[PDB]
Amino acid sequence: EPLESQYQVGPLLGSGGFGSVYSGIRVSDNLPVAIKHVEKDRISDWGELPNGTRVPMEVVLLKKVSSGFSGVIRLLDWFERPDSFVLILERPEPVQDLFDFITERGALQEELARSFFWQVLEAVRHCHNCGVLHRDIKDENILIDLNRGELKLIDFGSGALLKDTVYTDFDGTRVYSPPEWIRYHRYHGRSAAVWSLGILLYDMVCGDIPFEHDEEIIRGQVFFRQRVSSECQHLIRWCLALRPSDRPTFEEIQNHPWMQDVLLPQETAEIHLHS
Ligand SMILES: C[C@H]1CN(c2ccncc2NC(=O)c2ccc(F)c(-c3c(F)cccc3F)n2)C[C@@H](N)[C@@H]1O
Repeated sequence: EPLESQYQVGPLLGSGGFGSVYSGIRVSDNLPVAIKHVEKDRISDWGELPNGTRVPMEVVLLKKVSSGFSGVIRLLDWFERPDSFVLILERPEPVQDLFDFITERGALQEELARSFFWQVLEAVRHCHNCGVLHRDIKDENILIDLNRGELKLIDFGSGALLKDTVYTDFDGTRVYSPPEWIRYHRYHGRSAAVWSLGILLYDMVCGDIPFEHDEEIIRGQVFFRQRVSSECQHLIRWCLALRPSDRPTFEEIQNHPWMQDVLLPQETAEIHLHS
């Protein structure tokens, strides 16, 4: 029933502002897992389970979206400790985050970016449909199940319940944050998500993010350092509209002509990954 009984701990996979994440194995069936530790002091956002249990928001959010859809990393279990929480997540194998994948490969071919970006959109739509706002969409928070060509969202530790009124708090990644946050410390959920998705898509097809400093975010002028089709450039600049209400809805993104004829995930692994 206790934690270090149920799970054999492997090596540290990474650590940072989000806590420390370890490789692990469930002792019962040898299922691969990832084990995330977060100190209570560094959790600012605390939700409630139906049954009134105080927990990090992250646990609330992952329970809200943890089902059969494989586009979000599944929370398998969690534990409170006197000074920390521990989360057990599913772990694909082999696996690589999108940041490392892009660092290795450089700018992605458009066919590949289309497939990946499409899966990210399906995953984010599912979160929103379940009342969950991720608030830190970026290559480091997206993982690739290399054998299946399937992407998964991870790290809901900066997320929130989706609402229709203004957010005035933010602790996600600043270079993916929209100009209205930089200037006014205010944003609305969906349109801020769409801006981060513009940053991500640019990142995929150029191999780096378009803006580094506040003043570039605010100016919002996009320069393409690699050859990118006119239709892709158009979608990117739409997502990155300075006025939030000028940005496309998710439906508009998925109906964009650059988004048509997406590869299936398995086709994507065969053409682009196993190779
Ligand atoms: C090591 C990963 C940890 N990661 C996270 C940051 C904040 N919260 C959670 C995570 N990771 C996970 O929740 C998770 C769940 C299942 C996984 F399979 C992985 C994972 C892994 F187990 C190996 C390589 C990468 C992964 F994302 N991470 C950031 C990635 N930039 C890094 O890479």
